[PDB]
Amino acid sequence: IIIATKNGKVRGMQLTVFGGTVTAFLGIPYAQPPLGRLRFKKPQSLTKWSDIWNATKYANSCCQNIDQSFPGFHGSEMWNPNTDLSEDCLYLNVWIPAPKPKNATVLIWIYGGGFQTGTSSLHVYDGKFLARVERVIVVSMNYRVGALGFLALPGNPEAPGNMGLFDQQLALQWVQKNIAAFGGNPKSVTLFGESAGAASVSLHLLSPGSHSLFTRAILQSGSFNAPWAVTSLYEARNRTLNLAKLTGCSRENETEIIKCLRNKDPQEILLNEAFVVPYGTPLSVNFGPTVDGDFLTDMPDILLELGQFKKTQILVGVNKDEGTAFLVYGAPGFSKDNNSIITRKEFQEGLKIFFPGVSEFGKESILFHYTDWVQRPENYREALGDVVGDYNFICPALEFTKKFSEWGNNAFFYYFEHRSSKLPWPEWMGVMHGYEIEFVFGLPLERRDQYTKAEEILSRSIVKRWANFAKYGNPQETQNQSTSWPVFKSTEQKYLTLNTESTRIMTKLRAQQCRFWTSFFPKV
Ligand SMILES: *[C@@H]1O[C@H](CO[C@H]2O[C@@H](C)[C@@H](O)[C@@H](O)[C@@H]2O)[C@@H](O[C@@H]2O[C@H](CO)[C@@H](O)[C@H](O)[C@H]2NC(C)=O)[C@H](O)[C@H]1NC(C)=O
Ligand SMILES: *[C@@H]1O[C@H](CO[C@H]2O[C@@H](C)[C@@H](O)[C@@H](O)[C@@H]2O)[C@@H](O[C@@H]2O[C@H](CO)[C@@H](O)[C@H](O)[C@H]2NC(C)=O)[C@H](O)[C@H]1NC(C)=O
Ligand SMILES: Nc1c2c(nc3ccccc13)CCCC2
Ligand SMILES: *[C@@H]1O[C@H](CO)[C@@H](O)[C@H](O)[C@H]1NC(C)=O
Ligand SMILES: *[C@@H]1O[C@H](CO)[C@@H](O)[C@H](O)[C@H]1NC(C)=O
Ligand SMILES: *[C@@H]1O[C@H](CO)[C@@H](O)[C@H](O)[C@H]1NC(C)=O
Ligand SMILES: *[C@@H]1O[C@H](CO)[C@@H](O)[C@H](O)[C@H]1NC(C)=O
Ligand SMILES: O=CN1CCC[C@H]1C(=O)O
Ligand SMILES: [Cl-]
Ligand SMILES: [Cl-]
Repeated sequence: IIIATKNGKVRGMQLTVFGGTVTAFLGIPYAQPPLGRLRFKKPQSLTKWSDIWNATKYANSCCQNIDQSFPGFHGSEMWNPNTDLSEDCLYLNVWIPAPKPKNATVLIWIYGGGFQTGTSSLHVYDGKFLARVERVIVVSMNYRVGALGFLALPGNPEAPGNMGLFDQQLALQWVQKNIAAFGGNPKSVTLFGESAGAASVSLHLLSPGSHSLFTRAILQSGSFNAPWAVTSLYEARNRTLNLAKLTGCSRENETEIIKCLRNKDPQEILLNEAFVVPYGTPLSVNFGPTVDGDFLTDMPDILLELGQFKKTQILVGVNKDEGTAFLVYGAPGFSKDNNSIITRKEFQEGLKIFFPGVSEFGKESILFHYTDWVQRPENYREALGDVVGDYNFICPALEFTKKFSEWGNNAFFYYFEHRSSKLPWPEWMGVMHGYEIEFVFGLPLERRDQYTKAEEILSRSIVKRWANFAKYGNPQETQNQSTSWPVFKSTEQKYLTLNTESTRIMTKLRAQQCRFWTSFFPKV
């Protein structure tokens, strides 16, 4: 199977899926490899080739540091890159139903990883099931991460910032220009992503350059208003200069700094990324999105508040235990290998780990709000997880959804509370950050892979709801006497719970906690 694109022919491969066939094109280039003089610059447009490009295997993942905290452990290692690392990493993947569809809706995945890690080739992002079951087309792309993708010297096109976001945008443009050739509808494209990928999705809603490039958006566990998601101009400058110093590239002509950094091997840059800040936390994002005056024209909180974004439908949600994953990467008393019953004192030391630059009054106020118990030994353990999850993910997602819906668009919010039966992390960590993803991509539909019957059922319905949102803008499951998903409005704030047992309509998720984080805490 061979498809003619604008820049040349590509050959794909046939896959067998559920007694049917899916056609996969893995590793199509969408930009000039950003090497040599091109490192740190916006992605440059592609050449044009005369032969047939073999797209029959995942391409290189972008350069990045790897998680080495738990060698041999599937829980952490499943997120590590499964393909060679290289600066030559600007490639995308396409899954298509067989027989070739005529005008199929397109789903474009953007992975998360704190803007420092990630790759589109992970097992949990395999689009072949969505293509097989719902007959949509699935696209995913690799984008630059870390300093290589987000190094900023505002105004300087040698390193203007936001390069990884421009990588994403160029791929959306590739779909606009080429997807009809694959049987897709360029007028029916839904972006979806998780964590930093969801933050990216929300930023595409704000970038005027992305507005004509997609129809609707889905945000899983992330939004730009999260405290880790956008780096200030002040922080970005101090970090760029710190990087230059650590690598011996401190100069006076800022452009000369960039030249010096271009002569360093990727490993020396990667090695020094962790130290551009005096203290980090498990949620540190040293090189992330900035206000560059190009992709992002002003502080995004201002744009959101004043209604300056694409007017369309959104689907947003979070998991029950967003915060727990991070506790075992530094908080004292914690371990994936015991029940982590911590003391008041340990909770206090824990806040210092996650809020290192915050005043003593600020840390006390967190403790006051989360430690009025009604006693129970796991009180402090659970409080710290909730602190981390509410501050970093849930409260920002809820505030994003309210502000967005106030300008008249339909929004739908979910609360995912099912813990995978195959979860390799201990049960005290609950419904973890990142563990709805395999349900969305329909992994439990494969009966050969250890999931329960109830989980097959949950994933099937989730897959249908996501597909109906992309196609029709309304995430219902209309056939099997399902609970109707009500629109989220700023007054009533209805949301839908996703679980194996009882799907329910609820109101005002974490009302009391979020009043603390959203209204008060930004003042300390
Ligand atoms: C902006 O940058 C300076 C640079 O600090 C150094 O820190 C190293 C970890 C590394 O990045 C190196 O390249 C860089 O020169 C920060 O100054 C530091 O601030 C801390 C806390 O105030 C002091 O304890 C240190 O003495 C000082 N570092 C040294 C050794 O000079 C500064 O904090 C930072 N500003 C911020 C955080 O916005
Ligand atoms: C749960 O485990 C943590 C982590 O302890 C680590 O180190 C060894 C004790 C090893 O056997 C293994 O259990 C684990 O990887 C214990 O918390 C504390 O961890 C800090 C880390 O800085 C150490 O300073 C403490 O010494 C350690 N406590 C102890 C008992 O020494 C924690 O106590 C344990 N909690 C339980 C048993 O519920
Ligand atoms: N590295 C991780 C990522 C995610 N969840 C994780 C959970 C536990 C440990 C590492 C993780 C979800 C977003 C992508 C990366
Ligand atoms: C592409 O793959 C096919 C596999 O049959 C092969 O015939 C062709 O030569 C390949 N082109 C390359 C590797 O350049
Ligand atoms: C698909 O739908 C669009 C409207 O979005 C229509 O204009 C277009 O012609 C269709 N393409 C095909 C080939 O069906
Ligand atoms: C810095 O050096 C570059 C490259 O030689 C040059 O183009 C530019 O004019 C210089 N800028 C300043 C501020 O001196
Ligand atoms: C609807 O229910 C049937 C069984 O009655 C099941 O086979 C099918 O997968 C369900 N459809 C969805 C979208 O959940
Ligand atoms: O994985 C690492 N991090 C750090 C900040 C956000 C988070 C993520 O899952 O995208
Ligand atoms: Cl709960
Ligand atoms: Cl139901």
